[PDB]
Amino acid sequence: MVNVKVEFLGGLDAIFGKQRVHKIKMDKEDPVTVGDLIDHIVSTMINNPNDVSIFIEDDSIRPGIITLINDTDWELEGEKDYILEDGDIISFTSTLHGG
Repeated sequence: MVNVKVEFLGGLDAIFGKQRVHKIKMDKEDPVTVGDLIDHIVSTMINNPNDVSIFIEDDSIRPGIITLINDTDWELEGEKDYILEDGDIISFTSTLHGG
């Protein structure tokens, strides 16, 4: 199990109950990837199905949303392939033109 913190910023928290910060328990045994986390967020934390398209496009985070792992850009860490450790913080920030 890995315990991580997710942050939804830039207005994104509107589809996650208007709550910016979330403490997520991943029951999956190591290795647990950011891909697994995203899968979990989509199937368990988006309470209106029609909102999934805001977060996801193509089994992947929708361009315009900036993803950081512990305050570093996820493209520098393997994106979905990054392996989660206890205490990690994953932040997703909606932007206008950051595609």
